[PDB]
Amino acid sequence: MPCCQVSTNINASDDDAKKALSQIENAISQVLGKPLGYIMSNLDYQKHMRFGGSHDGFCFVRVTSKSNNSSLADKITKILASTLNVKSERVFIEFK
Amino acid sequence: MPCCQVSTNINASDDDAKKALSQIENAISQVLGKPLGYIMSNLDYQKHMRFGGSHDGFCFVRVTSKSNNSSLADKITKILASTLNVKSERVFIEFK
Amino acid sequence: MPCCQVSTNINASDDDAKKALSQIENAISQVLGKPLGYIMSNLDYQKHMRFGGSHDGFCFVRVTSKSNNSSLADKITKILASTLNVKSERVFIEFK
Repeated sequence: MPCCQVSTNINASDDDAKKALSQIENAISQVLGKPLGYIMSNLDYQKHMRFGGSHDGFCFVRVTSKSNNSSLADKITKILASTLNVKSERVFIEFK
Repeated sequence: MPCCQVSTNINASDDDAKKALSQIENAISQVLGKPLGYIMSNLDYQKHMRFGGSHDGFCFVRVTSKSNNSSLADKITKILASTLNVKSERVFIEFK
Repeated sequence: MPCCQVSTNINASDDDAKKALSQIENAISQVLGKPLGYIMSNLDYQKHMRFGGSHDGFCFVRVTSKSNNSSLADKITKILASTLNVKSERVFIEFK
């Protein structure tokens, strides 16, 4: 049931994607206690996506299923900045 | 208004996609009584999508617009297993 | 926070996409008063997407964040018909 979708205009290689998603899955499992075997995740390369009118690198993260989402947001932002080289200020996490 | 989106990590050929979607549209029209001319459908190939940490074939179906969704879920699962060769246990249908 | 996603089966060139999205962003900023710097937009080419069972050109627009959405819908429809050569009757705008 828990989902995490990372939409990005960064053309992540197949391995960059696995790096980001495995780390986010681990983060969700750790902070929220959800088993890895129930988690669905994806990195959706959207070459046209824009934020603020700019095509500069940007990630939009949707996490579906809560005081600790502050912590989870922090881990996710650090993960994407590392794996995809996105600016933290251009990582936006939405919880649903 | 009624939508059905099949997200999958299975690289369905153009015709496999039409096979799956025409059959799902027929199923929605039959079980829910919605005219085919109002239905929107799609198969979104998401090469990075993961379930349980695995890239093994998997489909996530979202149907938007209800005792019979049990029946509709059953028809959709059988359809995808046939057309895309996905394991029934790796077909997940969500209604909204 | 405000998002606009245009999903379409029309294989828009990179520039057609920028033409459509910059104009929609301007429309959202003007009608709804949202600053361009807060708006996220995207055009998602979905080659399998169907409406009414047909693969004829079609756009599904989701705008997330209201008497004027009638006006905003009108501007968006005219924009896509111009930039992507879609029939107005095959442009569907959903607000959320």
